[PDB]
Amino acid sequence: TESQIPKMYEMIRDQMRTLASTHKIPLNIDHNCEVIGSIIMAACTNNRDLRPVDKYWFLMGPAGAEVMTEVEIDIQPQLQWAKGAVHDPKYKGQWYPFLALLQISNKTKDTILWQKYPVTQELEISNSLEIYANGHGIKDRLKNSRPRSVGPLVHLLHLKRLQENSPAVNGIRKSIVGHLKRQCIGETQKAMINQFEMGRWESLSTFAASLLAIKPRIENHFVLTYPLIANCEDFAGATLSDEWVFKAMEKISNKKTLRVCGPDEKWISFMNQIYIHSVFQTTGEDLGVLEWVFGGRFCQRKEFGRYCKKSQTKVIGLFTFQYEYWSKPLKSAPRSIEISCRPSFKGKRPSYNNFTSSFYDQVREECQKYMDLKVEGTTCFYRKGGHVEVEFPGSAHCNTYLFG
Amino acid sequence: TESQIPKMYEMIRDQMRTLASTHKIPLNIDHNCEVIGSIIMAACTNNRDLRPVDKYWFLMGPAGAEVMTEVEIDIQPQLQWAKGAVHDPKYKGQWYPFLALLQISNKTKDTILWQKYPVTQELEISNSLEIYANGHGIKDRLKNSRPRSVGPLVHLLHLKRLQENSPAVNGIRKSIVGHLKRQCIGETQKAMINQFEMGRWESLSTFAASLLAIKPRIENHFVLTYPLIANCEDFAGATLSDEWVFKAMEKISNKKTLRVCGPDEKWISFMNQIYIHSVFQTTGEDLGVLEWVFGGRFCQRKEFGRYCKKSQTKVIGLFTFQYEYWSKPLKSAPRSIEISCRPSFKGKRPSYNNFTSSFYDQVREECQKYMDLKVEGTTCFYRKGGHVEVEFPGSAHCNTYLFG
Repeated sequence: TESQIPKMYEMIRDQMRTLASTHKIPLNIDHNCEVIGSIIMAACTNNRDLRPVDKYWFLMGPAGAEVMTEVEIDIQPQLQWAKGAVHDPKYKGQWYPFLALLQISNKTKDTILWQKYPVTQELEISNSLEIYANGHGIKDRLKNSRPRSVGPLVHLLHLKRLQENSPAVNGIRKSIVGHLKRQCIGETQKAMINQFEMGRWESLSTFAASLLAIKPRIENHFVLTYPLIANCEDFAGATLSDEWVFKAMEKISNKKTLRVCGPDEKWISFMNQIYIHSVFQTTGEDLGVLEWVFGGRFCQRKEFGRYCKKSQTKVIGLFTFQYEYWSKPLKSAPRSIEISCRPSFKGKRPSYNNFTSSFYDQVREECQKYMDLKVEGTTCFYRKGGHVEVEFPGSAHCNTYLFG
Repeated sequence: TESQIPKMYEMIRDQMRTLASTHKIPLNIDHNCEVIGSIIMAACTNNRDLRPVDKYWFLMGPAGAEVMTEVEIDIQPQLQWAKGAVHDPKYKGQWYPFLALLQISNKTKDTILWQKYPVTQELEISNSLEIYANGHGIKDRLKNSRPRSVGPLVHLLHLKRLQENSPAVNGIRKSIVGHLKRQCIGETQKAMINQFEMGRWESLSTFAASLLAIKPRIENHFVLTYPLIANCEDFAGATLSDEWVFKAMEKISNKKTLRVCGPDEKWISFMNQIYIHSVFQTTGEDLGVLEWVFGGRFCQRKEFGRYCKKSQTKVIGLFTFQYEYWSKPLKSAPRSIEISCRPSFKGKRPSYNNFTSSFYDQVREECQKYMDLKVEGTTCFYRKGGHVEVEFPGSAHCNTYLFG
């Protein structure tokens, strides 16, 4: 799984710089990186969406003189390389699994900048559940290649979408139902997803309350973004289940060679937190968790007004990052629910005492059981510099999400 | 924006009196001024419509002996005068925005006397919402010059006209739709005007239904009428965002030189209120505020029969006006729109709980939002004699309208 990760990162950056440096697009602007990277992922999976030559919004200017303009770029050199990697045996079939993570993480910032809830509104549920709707708008081939990363609500939406709109549909339906079942580990949630496959959505609002109560398994992987990939010069130990990604971001952060673009200079801290939000998929993480782990307070979306248009994003400051702790990516669900004798032998023994003396209800019983659960994660958190097991004692910015 | 206002009123008035005084057309009758001004507006915007010499209805007679007749006039001295102001740099390109305001305000009297609902009927919606359809019949160049002043329905009708009428189609449509979005600040309405761009007029009645609850932003300005422009001898402090217009009108009213026309002498009060309705564009504004602001009851259209023909309209009395309050013209939208724990830590925390225990729905949801809030406005009213903020206490003639 992680064997092919080191080789993918190096050429992604190589193509990241090749497209940018061809038309004098500096890579120290996030918007230059995000837009070019958006062009980059366009060539990766949906090769026909992007034009071979097209004008995109870029920050053109030498030594901080970048101004908003549309610059035509030639993507054909990048198009040929990406298509040959689709079925290249050198990746052992991990190309589509690797590309699905990239599409979700990079489009996450766009969802962060423009707060929208497409899946939850389309699933007539609470809007606070779009965290469980991760992986929306991704390619269905990616959604089949890495379905575990794609949130159940997106699959539930695709389950709803599939019913709304062919033997190959089964491999789309049974898998999407399977990803819903694999992601949602709740005993009541698994069966109550199956009735969604039947076509009834009266418990869909129950799924709205269940998701808040029982947390489905959401597999995660630490993947960098285009501004960081173009600024990362080391990929020797590029894996997906250690502190290398955390160390890499600190190395990039210590370099301070990357700038961010926003409506105004107040967003420098907000979008510095966005990098931590996007890379580790911690957009919905508790703001104090990202505070203790990353040594800095995390702002809320409510602290800022409407995000400026992509046609007017202006450089506001240098990207900064710091971390004091970390953890392995969340493989299973963070919340898990995993005094007498029966002498089966006829011989006489002393006896000892260890004690002195509906469907929605079962969902609520499981829902209330997960209210009782207070510890999350799989094994533990790890301190910076290694995999030393560290368990959190308590914080101050608790109880608050980025969108909460 | 308001820098050139003092000079525009003087030069408009100078040729306003020049055209009337050339052929001995008295300026103390409303009908003479309005018809002369109807000739004045013709030379300013649509030069190719009015004849260089033509006969129009005026009141000919000395010292109250005026009688309806058609008087030929020579508009050519005003025709060449007006065309030179079209692209004169002295106005800084504000000639187009200024002429739109004059065209809308002075056509109000014709709409008040002749109650018509052209936009709503062509939009197949409730006829009681043509007041929302402000700025109908105005020049398209003016409509592209001050689209904010032109009501959304008129733009929506022009949007409907544009679909029921080419790169110029998109340019007009984007101006129409873009200023449709600016006028309607509603989050649901903004997306619900979007399908009107393509031509999905099924929610057009729902748009009328929405217009009942959500009240869009309409930019207004205080512009005098031709009977007042020709009778106003002071334009030194002529601006658009203070009490000067209210004070300038009162001096004209105190002069008691201008006379008004009507089918019979009962209309003296009705036509006096028309000046208030025409200048401040308060045709569909509540009588209670009008009674509170201006210290007098406002007669409705139902209290009088159909307006007699302009050929048989007779002078019915002297123009009068009085006011006690005012307000800065509506710039932003008149309507105003501006609980649980989500653990992610591994730490032991004091638990806090803040709770003890379809598209049309969203459209009705935002509709209900304006229903719930009991304030329609942001800052204040103002009293006569200055800009002292005087909050509106209430009135007995509330919920009663000129066409309501």
